[PDB]
Amino acid sequence: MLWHKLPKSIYFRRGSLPIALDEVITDGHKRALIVTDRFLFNNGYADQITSVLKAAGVETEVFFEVEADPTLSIVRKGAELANSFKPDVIIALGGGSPMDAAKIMWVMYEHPETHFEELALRFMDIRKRKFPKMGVKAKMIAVTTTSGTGSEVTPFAVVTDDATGQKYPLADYALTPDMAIVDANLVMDMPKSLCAFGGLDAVTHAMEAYVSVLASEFSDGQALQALKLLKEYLPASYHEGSKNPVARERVHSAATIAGIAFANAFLGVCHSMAHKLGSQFHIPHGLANALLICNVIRYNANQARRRYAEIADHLGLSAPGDRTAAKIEKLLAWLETLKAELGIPKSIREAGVQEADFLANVDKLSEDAFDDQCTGANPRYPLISELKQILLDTYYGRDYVE
Amino acid sequence: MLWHKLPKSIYFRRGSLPIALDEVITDGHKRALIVTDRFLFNNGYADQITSVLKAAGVETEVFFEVEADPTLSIVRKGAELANSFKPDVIIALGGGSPMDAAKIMWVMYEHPETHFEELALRFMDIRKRIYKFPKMGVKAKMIAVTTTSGTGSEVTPFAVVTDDATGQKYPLADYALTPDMAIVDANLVMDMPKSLCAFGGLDAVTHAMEAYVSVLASEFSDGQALQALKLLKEYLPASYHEGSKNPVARERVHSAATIAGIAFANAFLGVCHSMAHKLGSQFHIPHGLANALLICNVIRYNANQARRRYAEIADHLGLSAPGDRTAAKIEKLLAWLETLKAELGIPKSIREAGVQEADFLANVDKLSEDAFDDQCTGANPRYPLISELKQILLDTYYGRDYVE
Ligand SMILES: [Fe+3]
Ligand SMILES: [Fe+3]
Repeated sequence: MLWHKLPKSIYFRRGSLPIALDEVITDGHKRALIVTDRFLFNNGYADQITSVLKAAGVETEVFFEVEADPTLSIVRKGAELANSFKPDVIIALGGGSPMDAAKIMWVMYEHPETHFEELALRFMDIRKRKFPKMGVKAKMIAVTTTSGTGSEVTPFAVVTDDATGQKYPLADYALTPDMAIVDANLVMDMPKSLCAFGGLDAVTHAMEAYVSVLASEFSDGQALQALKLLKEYLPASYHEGSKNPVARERVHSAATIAGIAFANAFLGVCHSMAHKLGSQFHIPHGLANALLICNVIRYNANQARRRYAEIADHLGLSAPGDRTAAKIEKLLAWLETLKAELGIPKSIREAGVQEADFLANVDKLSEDAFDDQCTGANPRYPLISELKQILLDTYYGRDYVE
Repeated sequence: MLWHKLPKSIYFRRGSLPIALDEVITDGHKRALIVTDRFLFNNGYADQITSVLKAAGVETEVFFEVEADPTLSIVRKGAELANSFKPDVIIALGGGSPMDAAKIMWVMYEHPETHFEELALRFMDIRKRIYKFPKMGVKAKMIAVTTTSGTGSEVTPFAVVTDDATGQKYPLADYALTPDMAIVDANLVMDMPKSLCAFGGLDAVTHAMEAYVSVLASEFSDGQALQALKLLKEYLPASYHEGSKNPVARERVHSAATIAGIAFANAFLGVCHSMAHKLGSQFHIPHGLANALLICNVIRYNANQARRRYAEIADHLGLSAPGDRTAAKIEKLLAWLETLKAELGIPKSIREAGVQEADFLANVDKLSEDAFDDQCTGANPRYPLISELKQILLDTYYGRDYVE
């Protein structure tokens, strides 16, 4: 049996934020905790939420100390703030890090009796087994400011234990936000690199969700629609920025639609390896995926290859009388051209990772990627040896070949 | 602002019903009211639910008196049973009639003080309102288990009920009526006769077709409308011809009808449903057959921006050729639909559907006016004249293609 599980409400288009918040007000919420990071707090993004809520007599508090990774110490501090402030709605504001952090703060607030590493142990991934009851003390709203991680519609969160550096993925549909707000007025200032990295992150989400062993007829159409929107609007969004708000808005929705797909179909080894590259070498998550995705397609295309050919057909990249190999070659050629015009380097070496450093860690990276939660959904069951070959090829800029 | 609003949980594929019901049990529900019709009760469909729930110590009650249309007297009786039995979950089982009836029983149970009167008038459609729908989901959550493929009502905010005493129909629309969970288990549709398979499938085709060209279509509904159409193109003929011998085709079409529901729950429909409603109530034509008879002429009408969208559907379904322009792509979309109708045994005209000429001519003016006022008209990409709806109805009665 399969499922399609999403927030009850996803509000989108420019200007949806104040209208969605009016529903929060009319639903009777009186105490709102905003969870965000320092850049977004400092640059007025939290004010866009708190001004509307305060005008209606809602009490507000802002926790702005989440950084680039959700850490256990920061999550505990935010949960302690919730315990004292007692919100009846938590509003995550930002990219993947604040939204993921807010999900775990929410659990700890709803269930102060539970120890995190308890939860970390039992709810590592989606399977049948129960998650503690959520949404009694507070509802969860996610407001995304990049285009994007899709975390505003997913059951996933990761937090790093400061003391050990160990990452703990959590996954349960009780962590899916109650409402997602996708308002492109919040992304018109994104710099080019963040536009590129978030957009290729979204491409990767939809690509991995489409060929995942858990792909379904309920996820497939959203995955393909996300890819079509990104093909058609991501270059203009990157090049033109705020001068083309429609392109910015289309990509903002596309990243959420990719989230809808992978929230239910999950991902694959491109994310498994991207996680390890990013954390070891401090490469942005979207850049790591951009560097790996074409070799992962080459790897999975040896059924995934039929599915990749369908994506090429959907994106208008195929010609009359192409058979599968030629269609996949055209899908890869489109991705390499997209990466190039978005300023993505051609190798991890050209991303700034330098040779002795990479060879010292490549075996640990391969082993850890194998153990990553996203590996189980990949259409090809990997050998550690093979993940190492992909990583090396991607380091030196070679196409993966068997 | 646009939206994408659905049940929190949709469970699907063969065998999904017992797994979905285990979440109902582990969520702590102890009293379940099943709402269905007599055919489904008598043929063991309700047993598939109650056996699982009772084995877990959930108390169950089954209301099986829903008729072919939700009627106000039956809805009131089901609400009174709810008032006495006090369920903490209502489980609708069936096609559109039980699922729509259950939504209204739910309202009356949550809010017995409210006058149905009132609700029917204030909440006829989705719009911006100072006054909000009464709070739902306090006494009970709502689960919808669909047994046709299908109306999509398991994911929509819509319900209609007929006043027996007057014959007046009351459409209701609010996202507080959207079920909390939809269950789409094709083990419940393997015995559907050919005609129910055909009518339900072309209803689903029509939902997805109208949702795609609606003025409220969005990037969040568009991909689901296209996926529904693709699944229906690829599996509805085999589902119809082969039935239970091809469970994958029955299962694909069952998901496709729900996926079409996702699209039109959010993007709404158009004048094909407007006119089909009026054919159905006046001449007692099944809903999916009425839509099947009209959709091709509604496309011809809307294609006079709708024509570009229809061409995109033809491209998506693999129906266009190299160097086709818009007009040719739409012609190929229409040719595919006509061939699908023919092989599903759909008649070529309303006349061959059993309505005779004198009765049709006597009511066609009222039908055209009533269809215009139908709430599905507002989403149609072409704002109609009553004059034009009348022409479509006459052309469809006599089996002519609509031409401008
Ligand atoms: Fe990602
Ligand atoms: Fe319908």
